[PDB]
Amino acid sequence: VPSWPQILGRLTDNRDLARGQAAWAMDQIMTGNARPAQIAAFAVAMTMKAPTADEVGELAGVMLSHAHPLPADTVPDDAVDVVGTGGDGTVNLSTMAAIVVAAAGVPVVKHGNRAASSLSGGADTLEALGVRIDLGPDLVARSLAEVGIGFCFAPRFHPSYRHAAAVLREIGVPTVFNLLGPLTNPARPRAGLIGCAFADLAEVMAGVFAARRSSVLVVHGDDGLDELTTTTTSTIWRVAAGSVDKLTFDPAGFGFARAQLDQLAGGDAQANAAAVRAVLGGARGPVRDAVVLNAAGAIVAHAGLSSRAEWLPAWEEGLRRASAAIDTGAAEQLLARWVRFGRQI
Amino acid sequence: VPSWPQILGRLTDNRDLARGQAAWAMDQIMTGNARPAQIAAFAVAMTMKAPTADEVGELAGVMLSHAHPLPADTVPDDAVDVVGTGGDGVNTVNLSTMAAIVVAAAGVPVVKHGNRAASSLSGGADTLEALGVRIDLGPDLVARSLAEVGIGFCFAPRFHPSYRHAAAVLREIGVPTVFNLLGPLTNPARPRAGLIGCAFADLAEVMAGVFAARRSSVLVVHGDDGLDELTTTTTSTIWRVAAGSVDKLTFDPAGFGFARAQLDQLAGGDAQANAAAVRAVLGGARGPVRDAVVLNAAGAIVAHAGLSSRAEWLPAWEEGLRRASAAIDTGAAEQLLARWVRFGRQI
Ligand SMILES: O=P(O)(O)OC[C@H]1O[C@H](OP(=O)(O)OP(=O)(O)O)[C@H](O)[C@@H]1O
Ligand SMILES: [Mg+2]
Ligand SMILES: [Mg+2]
Ligand SMILES: [Mg+2]
Ligand SMILES: [Mg+2]
Repeated sequence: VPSWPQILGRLTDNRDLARGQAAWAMDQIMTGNARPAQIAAFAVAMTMKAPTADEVGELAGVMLSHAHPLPADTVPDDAVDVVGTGGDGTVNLSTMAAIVVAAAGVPVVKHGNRAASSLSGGADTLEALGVRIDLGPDLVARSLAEVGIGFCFAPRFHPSYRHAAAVLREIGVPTVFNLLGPLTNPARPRAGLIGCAFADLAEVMAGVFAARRSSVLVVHGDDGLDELTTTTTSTIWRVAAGSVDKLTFDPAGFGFARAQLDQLAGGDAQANAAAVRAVLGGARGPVRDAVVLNAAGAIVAHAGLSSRAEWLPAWEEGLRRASAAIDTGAAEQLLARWVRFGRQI
Repeated sequence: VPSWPQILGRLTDNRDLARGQAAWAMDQIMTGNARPAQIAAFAVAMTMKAPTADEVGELAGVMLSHAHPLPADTVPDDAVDVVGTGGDGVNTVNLSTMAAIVVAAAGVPVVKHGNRAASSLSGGADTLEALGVRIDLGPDLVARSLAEVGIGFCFAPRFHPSYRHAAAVLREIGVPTVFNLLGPLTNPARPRAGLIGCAFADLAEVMAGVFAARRSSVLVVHGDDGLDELTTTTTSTIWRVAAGSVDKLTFDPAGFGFARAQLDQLAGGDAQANAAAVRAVLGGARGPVRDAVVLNAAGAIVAHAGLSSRAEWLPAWEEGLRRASAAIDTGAAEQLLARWVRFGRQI
């Protein structure tokens, strides 16, 4: 009933897939039953034909059903993710924002890869900071228990994605597959701060999150950043109670001086490492501001699990707690505790 | 300057390529420097972004410039081709191939380009091969076939060996792309006229565009029933290409007295079955198959007339129908096929 020619032909006719087809196509790829030419066609055609939440949801689902889980009852019910799609065109604001959030006591489980794969970045910079990025399910859990944060290395948790990843490296261009990182976190946290460079596709990511009933803020800086920016306003899709809701967000309302795009910027892994140490050590400046802002974001999303949570006080509490996790040195200390953890195994 | 991410990114942005990019891409493909994923992505991306005449011409041109030519001065200025894209999803009898033989028998030089089937049960080359005709001849001997029989057959895999890299890849995706247009645009003998079949109603105008740029006299045809031939079951759309301009027409056989046929009457089988249908028609069997053969054959004869400006549409069709029918009725077509087989076995 399903088949590659059927599905590819339907995509090249500019038609949404029937429900199930996207899933079948991803399952073919996962099971190794997909020629690298079919993977490539699907990936491009799914992109040029504007992909829908259901379709993206089916891809992420199938991927997740082949992924290694974390052991039962080790992921707190209120964990969050802090991550972006990448393809921005930075300093690793997410990485820092994630450390600050965990430091404030919100459990964080992150998903990522090394740069230029379809499943997000940040592992390089984490590796340059001394953190062990590729641990199995059991140790990611133990890290989340002992440290307050764990990192799920995509190759480790999605070994069947191998093929799709190789193919996508060669076409060397953004596709619908670049949305899968935030959506295929093996630990399935119910909250998060999710950045997206591709503005059209943010609302699609948001809808996938709505269907999971997650409490998530998908964020797009109106300067094109895959984070909440301080260059200008941002667009936020507030995902709550299964509903999506598009908003405009201006950090001026909380006293954030406008910064230039090129101050939140210019980062290879060894440099990004140094920016983290600078900033976690108290270096004031536009990078700190944007880390503080995005961390508050994740903490607001965490508050949104409560369902009695109000938007503006949630942001103040968020800004307050992230500021304090930095200024107390709890964040710097958490990073250190994270590195030590990785050495004591 | 140019790269796969540059070119693939532009296409995915739903943007027309810059001049030279399509050519660079096709040239990477032809020389073996393109990865399978790059090829598939390009072909699919180029299809979903409506491709332009310039783009398809650059693909076709790179291909031609890598193909094996026929020798100097062996192709008449007025040679015609009779060939389609294939991929109509109907396994009809081989209309183009039967048309080609009739046309050569009317005294119009035919240099046909061809291939085995990709989806149907028997392609032109398959059916020709089943008849005793040699499909695998090289350039020199294709030239000699044309001189001695009046017809030559250029087997695409033989003249376009560097297409091998794109062939396997495109087969694997199993869906038609812009690449499915190249066969009829890459006849290595570069004849200036033809009747060119297109299975895809939405890409047929682009093919006409490519032919218009070369200043060929060509009718690009699509049956409104989906045939990559002139049909007899209904009307056909014709992009007439002449003096560098394209001109869209609708064509109705009823006007030249043709009864409406049913698609299943034009249906065919494997290479042996399709070879028996050619023998039946060239033998004088009246009926719908013959009807469609005569019709297309006139079609090509009209494209041939169109090499000369001041040829008029109606009298050229009428003259075309007389000559196609006569070619069959006098035994001339049936004899040329025999001479053609004889020629193969005598080298
Ligand atoms: O496999 P398909 O996609 O169905 O295509 C069937 C055939 O039609 C095309 O050529 P040609 O113009 O010689 O067609 P003919 O069979 O009508 O002679 C193509 O080269 C195939 O041989
Ligand atoms: Mg990020
Ligand atoms: Mg970023
Ligand atoms: Mg044909
Ligand atoms: Mg046909």
